[PDB]
Amino acid sequence: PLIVPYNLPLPGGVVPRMLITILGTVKPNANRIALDFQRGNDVAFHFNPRFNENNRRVIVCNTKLDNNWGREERQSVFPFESGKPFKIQVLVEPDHFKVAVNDAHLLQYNHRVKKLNEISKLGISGDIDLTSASYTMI
Ligand SMILES: COc1cccc(CO[C@H]2[C@@H](O)[C@@H](CO)O[C@@H](O[C@H]3[C@H](O)[C@@H](NC(=O)c4cccc(OC)c4)[C@H](NC(C)=O)O[C@@H]3CO)[C@@H]2O)c1
Repeated sequence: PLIVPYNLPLPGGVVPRMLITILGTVKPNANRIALDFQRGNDVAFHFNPRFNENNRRVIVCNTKLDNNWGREERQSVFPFESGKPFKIQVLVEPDHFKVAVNDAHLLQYNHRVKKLNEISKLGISGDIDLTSASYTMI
């Protein structure tokens, strides 16, 4: 019921206590998913599950500043499975984004972009059927 890629506006940016919830299902034979928290053309937080990087499943996280990718943060805990429904929750905390998948903590990503109130869009893309994308204050 949502079209991918999907853009979710984050009015006034993000702030600590904001909880973003994404519900969807991974397609069969998926190759990738991506969440991109944007500050204009900059990517404050890219969260990128990769289903076949050299026959390994990995989650890659990074920031893009002035069109340049920085230092990648990689996690080999990989909770996604092709064909299966998922829930991604991203909780903004003071020093990091905190990510849980299917109610299990996955990773944290330290704020590199510091102007949280300018991170005003979330792009959701990749090999998913997207069911809902929303936010609340915790
Ligand atoms: C595929 O469709 C897309 C649509 C829209 C946007 C994007 C963006 O993809 C980009 C984004 O995910 C970025 C995050 O760091 O990594 C880019 O890929 C990176 C490799 O991950 C990055 N790969 C690795 O470092 C690597 C590979 C295997 C194991 C390992 O362990 C440390 C590391 C590669 N680095 C080098 C030196 O080639 O440089 C590429 C270009 O910057 C993606 O092209 C892709």
